[PDB]
Amino acid sequence: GVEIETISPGDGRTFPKKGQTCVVHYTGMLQNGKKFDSSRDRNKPFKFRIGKQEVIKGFEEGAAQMSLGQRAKLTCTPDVAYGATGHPGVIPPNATLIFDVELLNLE
Repeated sequence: GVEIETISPGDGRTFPKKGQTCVVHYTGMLQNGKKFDSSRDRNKPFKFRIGKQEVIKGFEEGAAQMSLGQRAKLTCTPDVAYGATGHPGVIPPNATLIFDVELLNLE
């Protein structure tokens, strides 16, 4: 369950493939909650690769459904990242996560 709301500018064709180290300007948000993690804060925009399950499933599936320049908006379901477990101190159990995802990638 990945719902994509793309802010219009981009190219619409440069999709992430397998093993491509790609760069995302993410900005996390909790439903009826504040921020918890942001690549804008560290200004190190999280050079991660596709296909190793490094990122969560709500963020991995939102990456391949975007293209270069595009600015989508994730609505991550709880049961893909932390719905039953929950992270201690950051993400509670059964949380619907929100991400300001822009795909300005490499490779």
